Amino acid sequence: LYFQSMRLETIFGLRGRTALVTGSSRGIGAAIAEGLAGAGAHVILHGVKPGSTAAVQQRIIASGGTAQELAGDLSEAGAGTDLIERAEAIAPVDILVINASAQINATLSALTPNDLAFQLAVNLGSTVDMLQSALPKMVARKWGRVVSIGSINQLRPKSVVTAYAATKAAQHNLIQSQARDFAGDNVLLNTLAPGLVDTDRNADRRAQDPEGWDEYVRTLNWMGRAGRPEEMVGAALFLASEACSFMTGETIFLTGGY
Amino acid sequence: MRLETIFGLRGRTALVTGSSRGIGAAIAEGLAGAGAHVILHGVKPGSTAAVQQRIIASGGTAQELAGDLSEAGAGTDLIERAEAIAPVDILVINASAQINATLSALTPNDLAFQLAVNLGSTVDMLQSALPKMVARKWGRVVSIGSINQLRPKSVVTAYAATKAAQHNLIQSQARDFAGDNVLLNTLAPGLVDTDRNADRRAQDPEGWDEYVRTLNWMGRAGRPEEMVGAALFLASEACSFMTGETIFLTGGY
Amino acid sequence: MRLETIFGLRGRTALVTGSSRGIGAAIAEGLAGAGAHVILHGVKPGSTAAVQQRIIASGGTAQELAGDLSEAGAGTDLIERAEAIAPVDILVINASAQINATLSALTPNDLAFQLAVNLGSTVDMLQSALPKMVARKWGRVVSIGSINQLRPKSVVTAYAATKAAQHNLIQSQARDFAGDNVLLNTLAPGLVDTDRNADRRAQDPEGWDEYVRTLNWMGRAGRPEEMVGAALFLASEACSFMTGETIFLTGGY
Amino acid sequence: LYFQSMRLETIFGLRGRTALVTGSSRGIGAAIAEGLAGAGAHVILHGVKPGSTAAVQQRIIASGGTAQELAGDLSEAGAGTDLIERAEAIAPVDILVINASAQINATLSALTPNDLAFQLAVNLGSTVDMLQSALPKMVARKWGRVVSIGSINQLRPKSVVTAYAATKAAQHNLIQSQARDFAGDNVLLNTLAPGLVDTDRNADRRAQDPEGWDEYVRTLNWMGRAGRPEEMVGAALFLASEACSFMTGETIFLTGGY
Ligand SMILES: NC(=O)c1ccc[n+]([C@@H]2O[C@H](COP(=O)([O-])OP(=O)(O)OC[C@H]3O[C@@H](n4cnc5c(N)ncnc54)[C@H](OP(=O)(O)O)[C@@H]3O)[C@@H](O)[C@H]2O)c1
Ligand SMILES: NC(=O)c1ccc[n+]([C@@H]2O[C@H](COP(=O)([O-])OP(=O)(O)OC[C@H]3O[C@@H](n4cnc5c(N)ncnc54)[C@H](OP(=O)(O)O)[C@@H]3O)[C@@H](O)[C@H]2O)c1
Ligand SMILES: NC(=O)c1ccc[n+]([C@@H]2O[C@H](COP(=O)([O-])OP(=O)(O)OC[C@H]3O[C@@H](n4cnc5c(N)ncnc54)[C@H](OP(=O)(O)O)[C@@H]3O)[C@@H](O)[C@H]2O)c1
Ligand SMILES: NC(=O)c1ccc[n+]([C@@H]2O[C@H](COP(=O)([O-])OP(=O)(O)OC[C@H]3O[C@@H](n4cnc5c(N)ncnc54)[C@H](OP(=O)(O)O)[C@@H]3O)[C@@H](O)[C@H]2O)c1
Repeated sequence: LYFQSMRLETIFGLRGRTALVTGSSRGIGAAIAEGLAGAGAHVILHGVKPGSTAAVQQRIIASGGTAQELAGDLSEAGAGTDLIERAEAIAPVDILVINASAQINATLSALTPNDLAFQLAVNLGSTVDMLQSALPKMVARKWGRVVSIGSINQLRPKSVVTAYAATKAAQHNLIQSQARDFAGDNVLLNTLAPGLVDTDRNADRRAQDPEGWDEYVRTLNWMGRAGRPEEMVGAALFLASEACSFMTGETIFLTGGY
Repeated sequence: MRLETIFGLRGRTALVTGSSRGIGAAIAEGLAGAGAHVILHGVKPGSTAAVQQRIIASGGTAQELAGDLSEAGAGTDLIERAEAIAPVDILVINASAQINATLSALTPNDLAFQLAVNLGSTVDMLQSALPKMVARKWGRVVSIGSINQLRPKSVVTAYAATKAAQHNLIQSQARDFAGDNVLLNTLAPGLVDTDRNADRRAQDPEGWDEYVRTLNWMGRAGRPEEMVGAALFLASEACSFMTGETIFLTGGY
Repeated sequence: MRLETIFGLRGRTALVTGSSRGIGAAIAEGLAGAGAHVILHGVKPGSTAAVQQRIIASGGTAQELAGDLSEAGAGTDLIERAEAIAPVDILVINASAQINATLSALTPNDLAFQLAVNLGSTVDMLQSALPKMVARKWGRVVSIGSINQLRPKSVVTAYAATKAAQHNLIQSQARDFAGDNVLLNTLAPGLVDTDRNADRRAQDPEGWDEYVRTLNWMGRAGRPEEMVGAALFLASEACSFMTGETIFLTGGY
Repeated sequence: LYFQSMRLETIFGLRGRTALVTGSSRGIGAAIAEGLAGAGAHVILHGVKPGSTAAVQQRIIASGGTAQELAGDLSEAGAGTDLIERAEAIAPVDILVINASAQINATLSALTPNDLAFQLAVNLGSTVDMLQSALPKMVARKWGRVVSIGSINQLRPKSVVTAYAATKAAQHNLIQSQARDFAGDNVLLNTLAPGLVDTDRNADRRAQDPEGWDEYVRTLNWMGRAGRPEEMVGAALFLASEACSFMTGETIFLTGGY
């Protein structure tokens, strides 16, 4: 009962809050989802197909947390709106982690109309839709957290991911304009922008080409290595909790130094 | 080291989107005054007649290509048409769509329209123009950005996000083609007196004066002509060691 | 993935400069609450007695090293003294000097004093501490910066410039020692209620309320305790893939 | 007499203005000084020892411009104040190019008290002093331009130049706080920040080690080359003239892409 101000549970604890984490079936979203549940949030997991989140759900339950799934392809018109509405019908959504994204590599000469539109639909379109449904609901409850997963490419882009990088820049810009609008309602939005992280998106290459991969990562960033998904978790807990009550519209870069 | 030797554009050709009026018009006349042949552009045929007349009157040369940049493939068609007239050395990406709306009033149609013009036609123009510039081993893109690309206000939620994506494209392509002398940079204005705000300005001058007084450190809106020096710098040999960057002309902000 | 497993500091030792009160005091108590042994610091012996008492009262451990960081070599002496007590794993560079003055009222003495504390002692502490941390293959520096390091106001002309230099040191050293797991980052607050502004605040509450209302997007000053989560993040395993960066806690700005 | 608005001479012309360019005996300062005189400014040249600016002065004169020298070591206390006062006794100083700087390479472990203090004295100390004397004088005349020469190291520093980089960050911060104060008086301050440029500071290395140097510059920046001093000139003319009338407190980075 005394000196409560300074405890980890007071600062980062999420008991009584609910988080929706898009693309939490695996990778960074899965790590973040487990971390959030670890701090006490009830977590609504999401993936494209029904049942894709089963393994993460069971890890959350086995660690004494609670979680359930909502599935859906975010490339579909209105999908972001519908996801929020379904999540809200389960419980008030206090925390939204915008993690699922589309990425098709191509330099400008290889960028097709289809690929550009798909990456916009998922990365910008569904983001606009989810914020449009979720933010008024958080504003009405006077508390909200959006943790948008961005990328070092939002700030220093490489043409190998031309379109994706451009959608990540637009996405953070949304986080900024809305943070400015709703800060006074305790509805805060920030971006967590990773550099290179070991996930499925590169699982195959690592396994098939260790020599190359190591020479590449060695001069990519100051640590000379890829990050692990679990290394995103602290920053996500910070951005999802009372701990960031005086921070909004900002980006935390986790790039291994870059 | 005469001004002409630093910023001169004799022998170059520039395409300036949205050069019928406002910032694009001032830029077009500046480029033509530095010696560029200028291809002017606006939505409808004849929209650029006045700027063309002023360029010719001052001893420069110019002609018009019109087209609505919101239509699918319009950027590609525009560059192809301009290239059939002459090598396009300098591309000024100035025309843009802006529909004011906070997030609650942002419709999918309005979002799609702003994307089509601000990002869609930009991608299409660069996809067509950059390879031509690279083969010639010289090129300049001057993308007209906005302070909202960096510190956005929700009153232009969608437009601000498109300007952030557009500058990101400028950076990724700058990084690819710098070794070919094909340079891309953003000129990002703060508030500038144009038609886009003539209506507010005419309509509540006190409300307006009071908003500009505290907007930026100079307490005023910029004039389209104050964009021109910067455009000349980014369009010429002068910026030969500069690429992927942004010049902010915001009155101090 | 318990909070304790992510942010826990059992077995680590932290030195927090200027932990007698304000932001440094809150940070010290937070670190001690996460399990760090904390070495507290203030200008004069006994200045940190209260924070030490609260740490011990909540089950943590702490002790004091005092010293004026404006004196030549003081940063070096401070680190050497702390290292003779235990390995210093975490260095929080919080104490700073701030003498308000616009450029016309900036004296060479005031400039030298702010440089000596804000940059001089920082260089000396890092010069002494970093090699020790590197040899142990783990280290954290949490430099307390300021929004003025990035968007300065002339009312703190000299102080703002020192905070910009200090963050630059953080970045150059981060880049050198990242491969050794010795990480350095800046926590940069906007306006926070401390003693440094208790006097204004007590003295013209309307003038004050009116200035904070429009200062940042939340329209309020932060509390020292709102710095603590961020300090814990930057002081622990949690920031293992983050270095050379800045966390801005400004209320939105 | 018609369409004057759009001419190069109107936009960038400096007839009737006077510029003081520190460290203009050679390198970037010399190129900038000649460019300014080329646009019509009367240029006060500066170097450490009397007569160090003689060759640049004669190039300026031979091209039909005017220039004269003021010499002095900026590491001395009060040197910046005294330089401005001497320049003002020649003519009102409309344009100040803060180009001379001290640079002694050292990582943190090799940084000595003497070297740190010297680099502060020149890069920060004399900068504070010159701005302190010059700005009120420009404010009284309702027109002024400060073009501060910074460095890519002000933003992304390398430890090989630890102290220097830190002084360049502080220096740009001064440019910002003062720009904000005096914008309303048409007294504008901006930073021109070069990346790697061929000057005397590396003249010896280039000449003695061409193979190494070329491999190094090839992956340094996106152009794969060092800049030339004359490539700073356009940006300096822009920042010194009517052309930047709506720009203050900003940095132009000339780094070859970085
Ligand atoms: N990995 C990196 O190096 C890296 C670096 C910087 C930024 N990031 C960003 O971090 C976030 C997560 O990356 P990651 O590497 O963890 O991705 P990942 O492992 O490939 O997983 C992506 C997740 O998003 C979901 N998803 C993908 N496409 C979708 C669609 N059209 N509709 C709905 N859901 C979809 C997937 O669901 P299913 O499991 O059902 O397919 C999956 O759960 C992304 O925003 C990414 O841009 C990653
Ligand atoms: N004004 C400001 O305060 C401000 C601030 C920051 C950034 N900017 C940026 O500066 C640039 C120019 O702005 P401005 O205020 O000078 O604009 P403006 O006065 O409204 O003129 C816009 C120009 O773009 C053309 N245009 C508009 N929509 C088009 C479409 N769908 N297809 C083809 N052409 C189209 C117009 O052609 P028609 O004449 O045929 O209609 C006109 O020539 C824009 O990129 C804007 O975003 C402006
Ligand atoms: N408060 C704000 O609004 C704000 C905003 C942005 C950044 N910051 C930064 O946050 C940090 C802490 O600020 P604060 O407002 O909490 O400060 P504060 O309440 O004034 O406390 C300052 C602490 O630093 C110590 N200190 C001051 N001068 C010293 C010297 N010459 N030698 C040794 N120790 C010295 C003091 O020791 P004694 O108790 O012995 O005097 C005290 O413990 C500073 O780096 C400040 O620049 C503050
Ligand atoms: N070269 C690069 O790659 C590079 C990159 C980024 C930034 N910069 C910056 O650009 C500016 C010019 O660089 P540079 O390479 O042209 O330098 P430089 O060729 O070595 O010449 C420096 C000039 O400054 C003067 N100077 C040096 N120390 C001085 C002192 N203590 N007091 C008074 N004057 C002094 C010198 O006068 P004397 O001739 O009498 O010695 C000389 O005219 C500097 O601010 C530098 O930091 C350069």
